[PDB]
Parts: sequence; C-alpha cells; structure tokens
Amino acid sequence: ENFALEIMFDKHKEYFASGILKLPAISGQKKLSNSFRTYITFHVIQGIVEVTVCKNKFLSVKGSTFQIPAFNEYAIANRGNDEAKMFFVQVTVS
Amino acid sequence: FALEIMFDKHKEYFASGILKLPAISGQKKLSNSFRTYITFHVIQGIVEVTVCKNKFLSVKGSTFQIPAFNEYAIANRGNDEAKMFFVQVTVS
Amino acid sequence: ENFALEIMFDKHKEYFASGILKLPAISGQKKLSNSFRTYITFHVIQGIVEVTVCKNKFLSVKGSTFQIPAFNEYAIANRGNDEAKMFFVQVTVS
Amino acid sequence: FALEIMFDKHKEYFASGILKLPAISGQKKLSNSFRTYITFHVIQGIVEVTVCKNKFLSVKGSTFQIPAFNEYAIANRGNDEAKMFFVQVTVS
Amino acid sequence: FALEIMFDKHKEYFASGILKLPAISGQKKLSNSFRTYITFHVIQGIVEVTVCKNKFLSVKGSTFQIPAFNEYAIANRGNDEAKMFFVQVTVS
Amino acid sequence: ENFALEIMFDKHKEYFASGILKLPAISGQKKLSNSFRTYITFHVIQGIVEVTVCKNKFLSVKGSTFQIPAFNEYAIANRGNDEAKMFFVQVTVS
Repeated sequence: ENFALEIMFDKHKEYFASGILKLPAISGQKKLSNSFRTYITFHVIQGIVEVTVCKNKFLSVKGSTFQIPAFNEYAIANRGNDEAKMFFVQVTVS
Repeated sequence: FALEIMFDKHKEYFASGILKLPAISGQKKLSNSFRTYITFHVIQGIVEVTVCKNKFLSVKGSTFQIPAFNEYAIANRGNDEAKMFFVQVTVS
Repeated sequence: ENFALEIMFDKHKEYFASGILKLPAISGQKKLSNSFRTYITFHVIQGIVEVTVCKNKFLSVKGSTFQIPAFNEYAIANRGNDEAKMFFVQVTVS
Repeated sequence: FALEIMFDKHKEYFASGILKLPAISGQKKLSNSFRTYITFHVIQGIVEVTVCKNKFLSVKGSTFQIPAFNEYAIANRGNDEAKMFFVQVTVS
Repeated sequence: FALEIMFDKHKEYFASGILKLPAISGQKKLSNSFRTYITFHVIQGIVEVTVCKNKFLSVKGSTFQIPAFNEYAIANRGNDEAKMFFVQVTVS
Repeated sequence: ENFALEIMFDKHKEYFASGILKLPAISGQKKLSNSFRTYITFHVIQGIVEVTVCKNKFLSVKGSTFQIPAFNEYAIANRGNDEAKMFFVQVTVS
C-alpha cells in the first residue's frame, strides 16, 4: 500500500513544502513509502500511529513528532479509532 | 512566550518545537528569524502574524512560513492559549 | 512598475549570476519587484537611490551596498539627476 | 578496524580515506553515519554490508553508499583483509 | 593591498567588501580563495588577473569570478589606484 | 582529446554520482576535460597517471587519491603499461 502526498508548495514564495497526511482508521490503510531525495518532518495532530523506518517501529501519539531522513523506506500505520492526521514539512536534499 | 527547540543534529535533519503563547494580549512575541527559515503550524488557538508588510490572522490547522533575515511578530488574538508546532532550517 | 533584469550567467563556467541594473532618472522609473528564490547583493556604482525592503526605506549613494533576502518584495527609486547604476550578484537559494 | 580520514578543508571539497578490516570475523565494524553521506569502494576483499534493512555481499571493485542518519555495519567475510576507499560529505 | 570585508551573518546572506590596490606595481596581491567563491567588480582602475592558467586585463565596470580552491593574483596595471567591489560565499 | 564519463547515479536512491574512468595505455589516450559545475574525487585503482589541474602537474599511482574543484579545466595522462583505472565520486555544486 504505497503513497505520495499532498503538497502545498509555491517555490517562488516560500522555502519549505508542507502539507497534511491523513490515514483512514482501517488497519487496511497503513501506508508503505519512501522519502527519496527529501527530508520530512511529521507532527501528529490527530491519532495514534505506528511508524516503521529503517529498522525501527515506534508509536507516535497526538503532539509527538518524527523525522524521515532522505533515501529511506518508511511505513505508517493507524493504530487508533479516528483517522490519523500529520502535519509535515519537507525539503528536497541539495 | 514559551519556546522549546528539539534538535539532535547527529540524528535529524531539522530542528523543531512548540511555541506556546499564554494568551491574552499579553501573551505575544516579537522576533527576527536570522539565518533561519521557519514553518509554523497552528495546533490550538488563533494568532496574528506580522512578517514584513503583512498582517494576517492564522487559525487552528493553518500554516505559515518565515523567510531568513525577516523580522516577524506573533500575537495571540484568542481566549485560550495558542500553541504552534514549528520546523526550521538554519541556512547555508 | 515591475522588473526582472538582466543577468550574465554561464552556469557551467562560474558560480554566481551577476549584472547591472540601470534606472532612468525620471521618478517615473522607480521599480517595484520581488527576489523570489534568490539572494541579491546590490552595489551602487552611480546615482542616489531609495530602497524599500520588507518594511524599510533607506537611501543608498555611490559606493554603498545593499542586500535583498530571498522571498522578499522590494522596490528601488532613483532620487538623483543621472541614471542610477547598480552592480549586483545573485544566487538562487538551495 | 583502521580508519584514517584525509581532509584539508581549505583545499578540497570532499573528505576521503581508507577503511581497513584486518579480517576474520573479527575483523568487523558497527557504526552510524551521522550528518554524513558516504560512498565506499571495495579495492581488496569481500565484505558484508548492513544498512537499514538490507544485507548484501559487496565485492572487489564494487561500490555502495550510506545515507546520512543511517546506522550501518561492515563485516569482513573473506580470508584476506578488506580495504575500502571512501568519500564523504558532512551535510548541511 | 587594503581588504575590508563586511558580513553581519545574522542579517545578510553574502559577505562583501572593497579591495583597494594602491597602485604601481607594487600595488599588487597574491592569494588563494579557499572554500570561497568570489565575484569582483572593478569600480576604478585597470587590473591584471591571474586565476589558474589565465591572465587577462580587467577594466573599470567589468567583472570576474574566482572559484573555490583556486589560487589567484590581482595586480594593478594603471596609474591611479584600483578599487574592486567583491561578493563572496564561503561554501558548503 | 576531450571526455565526459561514465556515471552511475540513481538520484532518488543515493546521494553521490560515481563511476570508473579507464585510460587506454597509449599516450594517444591522455584526456583533456573540465569539471564544470561539479566536484570530483578520483582514486587510482590501477596504473600510473599524470594529472594536470589549474597550473599543476602531479603523478598519481595506485592507491593515491586526487580532487578536481568545480569550474576547472583538467587533464589526465596514462604514464604506465597497463590501462589506468580510477574510481570517482562527484557532486554537482549547489
């Protein structure tokens, strides 16, 4: 279950691209992916998610914040009732 | 205000944090970003932003950026304290 | 009264883009603009200009030097008799 | 292991060096790149690499990269000592 | 020579300055840029530049660049002192 | 006798471009070139070469390592019997 998303970015006006990632609350809707040539910071605005990066699972809850380095495969699963929402910022590496 | 910045530079690319504005009026911040680009995301509250010429209200779940070498102000314009998550890069 | 200008840049030979900005001496010929995704340094080689950046006016004369950060609206007015000339260097931000 | 890094920052863009693994098993290295991108080129030996999930054998005259903020391991899996030339950039 | 570099790093992206060559022959400079890219603009005088292999005369209102990790020389080849405005970035 | 070469680079997977430069053992096969907007590091895996950069000749043998800064003309001559092989890494400047 792959995904890009869902970017707000006016490269002439502002430095960072950013947006919101939404995960429907079915453990059907866990999301495998890859950062490619960009660094991402996520911030959990709603939900409980389980993150998998390199060789690590961790649980992230509302208010907690995680980062994906460039060229990394990573996954995110929803672990709660509500849909999960993450604000993110990203930069393509230089 | 209350700023706290998290940055373990040997593990992460970005620095991030929470800016809390215990809010009335009060409750408020003046600044200058320096060699720093910042993105703020509003997680609770309604806030008023001044960068450069501009002034806008910015509301829960919205987002704004401050470019390097700009002076900016953030003022709480609501009854509950305002909280923002922010990400930053100190440029070069 | 908007303007780009007027760039010398062989991206395979050299690091910086650069050039010369010329303002005709009519206060008709003041010039609103925006740096977008680039940093500019100006150097007044002839004239007296008034610069407006972010929220600041300043006067610049022959020999004086100013900078525009990226993503900034800025304006330049000629305030003297002669046409005004500025050498500049610029870099698009990373 | 034996690492030696050459970097005269005022003359060169990159840092480089030789990583020697006096090899049996032994003979081996655990790590984390940090704010550093690394490329390794195998000049003598056969080595086993672990970055992230992956594990591969990497043989004389082959080449592999480690991205910043990844933990990696290199183990000698051959009878002669292994030597790698590497180039790195400490990012920003 | 007389160099003076202006750089308030918390307010500006670039460093800049004036290089004065009180000129006869004299009057002259040898160097190496290091981790620095430089642009020079000639505001008064005629000067002779050596970067790498090259040698050229460079005249009032003209412009030349020096790449990082190159040795360069600037010599005054005129009767009045030479002055250059320059901009630089110390790379990474 | 000009040359590019011969690059392995999946820009979405990895940070550096890299490869191997091979010089046939005829002093016919010396190779003038230019780094343009990139920094290169070379590593002599086989041979004896003579490098010319900016204003410098130097001899490089097996195991020795040299660098070309961006925007530089440079040449490489084979000085030995065998064909000469150099591993290299490169980055286009920012």
